[PDB]
Amino acid sequence: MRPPQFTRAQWFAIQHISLNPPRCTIAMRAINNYRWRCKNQNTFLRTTFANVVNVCGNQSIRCPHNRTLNNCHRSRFRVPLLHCDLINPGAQNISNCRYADRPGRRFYVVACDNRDPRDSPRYPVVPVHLDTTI
Repeated sequence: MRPPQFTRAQWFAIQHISLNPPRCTIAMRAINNYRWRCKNQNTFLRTTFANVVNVCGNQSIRCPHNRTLNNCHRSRFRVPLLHCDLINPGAQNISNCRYADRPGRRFYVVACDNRDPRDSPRYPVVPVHLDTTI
Protein backbone atom coordinates (compact mmCIF):
# COMPACT_ATOMS: atom_id res chain seq x y z
CA MET A 1 0.00 0.00 0.00
CA ARG A 2 1.52 3.27 -1.12
CA PRO A 3 2.05 5.68 1.77
CA PRO A 4 -0.53 8.53 1.32
CA GLN A 5 2.01 11.39 1.49
CA PHE A 6 3.78 10.20 -1.68
CA THR A 7 2.29 10.49 -5.16
CA ARG A 8 2.33 7.39 -7.41
CA ALA A 9 5.31 8.85 -9.32
CA GLN A 10 7.37 9.59 -6.21
CA TRP A 11 6.71 6.16 -4.73
CA PHE A 12 7.80 4.77 -8.10
CA ALA A 13 11.10 6.66 -8.00
CA ILE A 14 11.76 5.71 -4.34
CA GLN A 15 11.26 2.04 -5.10
CA HIS A 16 12.84 1.80 -8.55
CA ILE A 17 15.12 4.66 -9.58
CA SER A 18 18.75 4.84 -8.52
CA LEU A 19 21.83 5.52 -10.61
CA ASN A 20 24.25 4.55 -7.87
CA PRO A 21 22.39 2.37 -5.39
CA PRO A 22 23.84 1.53 -1.99
CA ARG A 23 23.79 -2.08 -0.78
CA CYS A 24 20.31 -3.57 -1.04
CA THR A 25 20.12 -4.11 2.68
CA ILE A 26 20.54 -0.38 3.12
CA ALA A 27 18.46 0.80 0.14
CA MET A 28 15.44 -1.32 1.08
CA ARG A 29 15.19 0.10 4.59
CA ALA A 30 13.20 3.17 3.55
CA ILE A 31 10.80 1.09 1.48
CA ASN A 32 10.02 -1.58 4.09
CA ASN A 33 9.43 1.16 6.59
CA TYR A 34 5.97 1.52 5.05
CA ARG A 35 5.29 -2.18 4.83
CA TRP A 36 3.94 -4.76 7.23
CA ARG A 37 6.33 -7.45 5.97
CA CYS A 38 9.64 -7.19 4.12
CA LYS A 39 9.55 -7.02 0.34
CA ASN A 40 10.56 -10.32 -1.26
CA GLN A 41 12.26 -8.78 -4.21
CA ASN A 42 12.83 -5.31 -5.59
CA THR A 43 14.48 -3.98 -8.73
CA PHE A 44 16.30 -0.67 -9.10
CA LEU A 45 16.80 0.69 -12.61
CA ARG A 46 20.15 2.40 -12.81
CA THR A 47 18.91 5.41 -14.75
CA THR A 48 17.42 8.87 -14.05
CA PHE A 49 13.79 9.82 -13.50
CA ALA A 50 14.00 12.13 -16.53
CA ASN A 51 15.02 9.16 -18.69
CA VAL A 52 12.02 7.04 -17.68
CA VAL A 53 9.63 9.92 -18.42
CA ASN A 54 10.98 9.71 -21.99
CA VAL A 55 10.05 6.05 -22.24
CA CYS A 56 6.58 7.20 -21.21
CA GLY A 57 6.46 9.35 -24.31
CA ASN A 58 6.81 6.62 -26.88
CA GLN A 59 4.74 3.89 -28.43
CA SER A 60 2.06 2.55 -26.14
CA ILE A 61 1.71 -1.19 -25.48
CA ARG A 62 -0.63 -3.36 -23.42
CA CYS A 63 0.91 -4.06 -20.04
CA PRO A 64 2.48 -7.54 -20.03
CA HIS A 65 1.40 -8.36 -16.46
CA ASN A 66 -2.04 -6.72 -16.91
CA ARG A 67 -3.12 -6.83 -20.52
CA THR A 68 -6.27 -4.82 -19.74
CA LEU A 69 -4.08 -1.72 -19.35
CA ASN A 70 -2.93 -0.12 -22.60
CA ASN A 71 -0.62 2.48 -21.09
CA CYS A 72 2.62 0.55 -20.84
CA HIS A 73 5.93 1.57 -22.40
CA ARG A 74 9.01 -0.57 -23.10
CA SER A 75 12.45 1.05 -23.10
CA ARG A 76 14.31 0.71 -26.41
CA PHE A 77 17.57 0.24 -24.58
CA ARG A 78 18.54 -2.53 -22.17
CA VAL A 79 19.43 -0.77 -18.92
CA PRO A 80 21.78 -1.90 -16.17
CA LEU A 81 19.88 -2.77 -13.02
CA LEU A 82 20.19 -4.03 -9.47
CA HIS A 83 17.99 -6.76 -7.97
CA CYS A 84 17.53 -6.99 -4.19
CA ASP A 85 16.57 -10.46 -3.08
CA LEU A 86 15.24 -11.07 0.42
CA ILE A 87 17.34 -13.71 2.19
CA ASN A 88 15.17 -14.47 5.25
CA PRO A 89 11.70 -15.10 3.77
CA GLY A 90 8.77 -15.66 6.10
CA ALA A 91 11.46 -15.93 8.77
CA GLN A 92 13.72 -13.21 10.22
CA ASN A 93 11.96 -10.31 11.95
CA ILE A 94 10.52 -7.86 9.50
CA SER A 95 12.62 -5.22 11.27
CA ASN A 96 16.15 -6.49 10.54
CA CYS A 97 15.68 -7.63 6.92
CA ARG A 98 18.70 -8.62 4.89
CA TYR A 99 19.13 -8.55 1.11
CA ALA A 100 21.43 -10.11 -1.49
CA ASP A 101 22.55 -7.79 -4.31
CA ARG A 102 22.25 -9.08 -7.85
CA PRO A 103 23.30 -7.19 -11.00
CA GLY A 104 21.31 -7.47 -14.18
CA ARG A 105 20.66 -5.79 -17.49
CA ARG A 106 17.40 -5.65 -19.41
CA PHE A 107 14.61 -3.74 -21.05
CA TYR A 108 12.04 -2.44 -18.61
CA VAL A 109 8.34 -1.87 -19.08
CA VAL A 110 6.72 0.91 -17.03
CA ALA A 111 3.08 2.04 -16.91
CA CYS A 112 2.63 5.79 -17.29
CA ASP A 113 -0.18 8.11 -16.32
CA ASN A 114 -1.00 11.80 -15.93
CA ARG A 115 0.91 13.49 -13.11
CA ASP A 116 -0.75 14.03 -9.74
CA PRO A 117 -1.46 17.71 -8.91
CA ARG A 118 1.39 17.67 -6.33
CA ASP A 119 3.96 16.28 -8.78
CA SER A 120 6.34 18.64 -10.57
CA PRO A 121 4.38 20.28 -13.42
CA ARG A 122 7.56 19.84 -15.43
CA TYR A 123 6.22 16.42 -16.55
CA PRO A 124 2.58 15.92 -17.62
CA VAL A 125 3.04 12.16 -17.96
CA VAL A 126 4.96 10.35 -15.22
CA PRO A 127 5.96 6.68 -14.68
CA VAL A 128 3.69 5.17 -12.02
CA HIS A 129 4.47 1.43 -12.04
CA LEU A 130 7.25 -0.98 -13.04
CA ASP A 131 5.46 -3.76 -14.86
CA THR A 132 8.34 -6.01 -15.82
CA THR A 133 11.80 -6.30 -17.30
CA ILE A 134 12.52 -8.49 -20.34
